[PDB]
Amino acid sequence: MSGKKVEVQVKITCNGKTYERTYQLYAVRDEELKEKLKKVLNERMDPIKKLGCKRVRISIRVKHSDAAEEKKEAKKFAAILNKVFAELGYNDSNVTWDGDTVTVEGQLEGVDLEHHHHHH
Repeated sequence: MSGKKVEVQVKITCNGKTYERTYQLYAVRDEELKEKLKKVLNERMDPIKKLGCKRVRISIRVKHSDAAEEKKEAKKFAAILNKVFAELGYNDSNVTWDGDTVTVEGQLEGVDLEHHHHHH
């Protein structure tokens, strides 16, 4: 993988405002971009939970570098995101791609939906 300087726009709706910001994320390695997503999300959502909401509507649009690369890199970046949201407490169904953007929702404050009671 090349040193991918991508523009990642984290657009999060909470309370009654939408907070979007274009971040410049540089990663030579795939694992590097994973932990950088955990950085940007966990840091930015820290005051958001304090602002207080029942649920947040997040929309992370990744910039497509080059037409040859971006077919492979967005498919790879789908897997990258699936790791990060799983590590932050967002469900698989909550993560859905539409309009070259990933729309991820999470139940704010009470950040859990899967209250499983399985016998054996």
